[PDB]
Amino acid sequence: XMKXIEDKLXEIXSKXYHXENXLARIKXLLXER
Amino acid sequence: XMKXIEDKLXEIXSKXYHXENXLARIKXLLXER
Amino acid sequence: XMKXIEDKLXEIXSKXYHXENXLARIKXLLXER
Amino acid sequence: XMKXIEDKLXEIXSKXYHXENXLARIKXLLXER
Repeated sequence: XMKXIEDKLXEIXSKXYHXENXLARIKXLLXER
Repeated sequence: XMKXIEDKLXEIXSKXYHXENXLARIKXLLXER
Repeated sequence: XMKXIEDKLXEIXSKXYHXENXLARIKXLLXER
Repeated sequence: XMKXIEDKLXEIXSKXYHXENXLARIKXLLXER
């Protein structure tokens, strides 16, 4: 239930790291700080 | 309701695959492991 | 409250379109189907 | 609890800015409006 939802919201806030590592991919393609 | 929210959180954790396939796009542009 | 959360989960499932339009950016950089 | 979830959904709708700034990276690689 409640603590299912909050601990999926755990996973998403891992996928929004995997967002950071998107950018750090893009900043590879750019060599940008 | 509760089980609406948990099964949107189903969809998001599909969109955060569609994140994986972003990266696997970027790693196309880079030919990187 | 409940119907705050479900209608943020509205917004996210708009941001995960704005994911589609990431890819359709990347597929610009690639000219890929 | 409820107001934990709504204020993670705060963070996500920050990560879906950090989506905008993905695109504004991609539009760097493209020089596109």
